[PDB]
Amino acid sequence: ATIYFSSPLMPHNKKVQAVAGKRSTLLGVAQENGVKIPFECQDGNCGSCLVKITHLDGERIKGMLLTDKERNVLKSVGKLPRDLPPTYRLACQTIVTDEDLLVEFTGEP
Amino acid sequence: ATIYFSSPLMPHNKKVQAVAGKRSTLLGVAQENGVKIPFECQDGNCGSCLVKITHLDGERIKGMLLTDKERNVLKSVGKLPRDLPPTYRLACQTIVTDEDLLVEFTGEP
Ligand code: FES
Ligand code: FES
Ligand SMILES: [Mg+2]
Ligand SMILES: [Mg+2]
Repeated sequence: ATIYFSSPLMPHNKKVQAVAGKRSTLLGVAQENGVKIPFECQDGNCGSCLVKITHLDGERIKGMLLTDKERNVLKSVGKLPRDLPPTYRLACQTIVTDEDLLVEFTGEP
Repeated sequence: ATIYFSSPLMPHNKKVQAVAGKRSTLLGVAQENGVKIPFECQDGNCGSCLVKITHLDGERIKGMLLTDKERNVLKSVGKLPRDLPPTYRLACQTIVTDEDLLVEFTGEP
């Protein structure tokens, strides 16, 4: 999958080729490619990795992808929701698939 | 350049690899890859090819890209305007460069 990372904190977007099937996350791939957001956490509760995801190409994975915790974090920042509109996720919880994506970090802590 | 075409009239987006430097347009590349919008014109006045363009990667070409005619067509549909926000263009007037793009047709005649 090809992922384009964007952030108010990045002067340029970063285009990354990611191998699906190795249990990678959007945040892990970003850091692995030198896209190191300033704040993160180990329990998926901080919300700092919030991203707006735009579908570019490939199959979307039809399935319940949000744990109760991620849903509660998204609700607490006002972002709880075959056409594919932009969707909000915690990047540290978002599993990389074969889908090509535009991934926009919000930049707030 | 990689271009992702999207339209309310397309069930799936279409990812295209385009060679820059051969005086290609977004509409020409789309048709060349089987993305044939239903309506078009030869004088760039019909407005049917209106697209919303999102920057994905690569250098943006800094230069006056809009003729008076395209500006007037864009104004007539309410779409006249190193950070790169989404911009509206006539796809038949938009020259392909090395920039990777998401290109969304509006779908209206
Ligand atoms: S890095 Fe803390 S919620 Fe994702
Ligand atoms: S195809 Fe008519 S203005 Fe572009
Ligand atoms: Mg940026
Ligand atoms: Mg579509």
